[PDB]
Amino acid sequence: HHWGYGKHNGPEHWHKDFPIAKGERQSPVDIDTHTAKYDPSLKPLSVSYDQATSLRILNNGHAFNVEFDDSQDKAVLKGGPLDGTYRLIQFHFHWGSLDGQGSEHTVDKKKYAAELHLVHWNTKYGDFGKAVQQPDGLAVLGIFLKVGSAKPGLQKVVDVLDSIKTKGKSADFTNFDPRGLLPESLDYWTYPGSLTTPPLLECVTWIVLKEPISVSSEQVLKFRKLNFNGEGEPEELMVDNWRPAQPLKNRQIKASFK
Ligand SMILES: C=CCN1CCC[C@@H]1CNC(=O)c1cc(S(N)(=O)=O)cc(OC)c1OC
Ligand SMILES: [Zn+2]
Repeated sequence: HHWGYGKHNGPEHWHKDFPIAKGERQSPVDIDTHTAKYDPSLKPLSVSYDQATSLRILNNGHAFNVEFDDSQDKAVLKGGPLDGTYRLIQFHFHWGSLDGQGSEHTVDKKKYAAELHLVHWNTKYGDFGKAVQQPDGLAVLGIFLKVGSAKPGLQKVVDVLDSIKTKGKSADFTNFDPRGLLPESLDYWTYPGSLTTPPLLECVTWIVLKEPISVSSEQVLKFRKLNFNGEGEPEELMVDNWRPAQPLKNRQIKASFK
C-alpha cells in the first residue's frame, strides 16, 4: 500500500507515512498575483543548458523523468534568488485527465493543463542525496503548460513515451536539449518550499516562470496514455499525478518583475 495519486493512496493520505506533509514550507502553493511583491534586489536568472547531457528517460510509476549527467557542471541554474551553482539532475511533468487541471502550482487559483519541473541540486553539498537534507539544497524551475500550438522541442519526448508505457521501463534518451522547453521570458515568482512528492522534504527554492509554454492537444494526449502500473498489471492511466495547493503559512512569494 505505497503512496500514489488514487482514492486510497493519494495526497490526503501522505501525512501518515510522511508527517512533514503538514509542515511549514510545503509545495505547491497558489500564487496570488496581487499579493506577490516585486523584489528589485532579485536577479536575472541564469539558465545555462548549452552543455546539457541527457542520458535516459524512466517511467517511475508517478511520472516520467528525463535524467541528465550531473557528475560535472554542464547544465546549471544560477542567479535569481539563488546563491551558488545548481546542477540539473532531471525533469518531469505533472498533468491532468482533462485540460482544466494538471498543474501543481496555481495562479490566482487557475490550474494549467500541466507543469514541467526542472530539478537542480546545490553543488556545495556534493551529491543530490546530501542536498535534499538542506533547506537550500534544491532549486526547481517550474513552467506551466497550456494547450494550443505544438511545442516543437517537446516532440522528441512525446515520441519515446510508447517505449516506456509502464512503471520501471526506461529508454536511452541522449542529446535532448532542454532549452527547447523554455518560454521566451524568464520573469518568475519565487518562494521557499518542498518536494511535491514523498518524502516531501523542505529543501527547495521554487522558481515558477510567469509565461506558460503552449503544447498541442495531441502532445498532452500522449502523456495521458502512460500507465502508473507495471507491465501485465491492470491498466491505470497515468493522469492527475499532481499534488494540490498547500497552505502558504509564514511565507512571502516574491516577483522578479514589476
Ligand atoms: C536522495 C533522496 C531523494 N529521493 C528519494 C526517492 C525520491 C526522492 C527524489 N525525488 C525526486 O527527485 C522527485 C521530485 C519530484 S518534485 N515534483 O520535483 O518534487 C518528482 C519526482 O518524480 C515525479 C521525483 O522523483 C524522482
Ligand atoms: Zn514535480
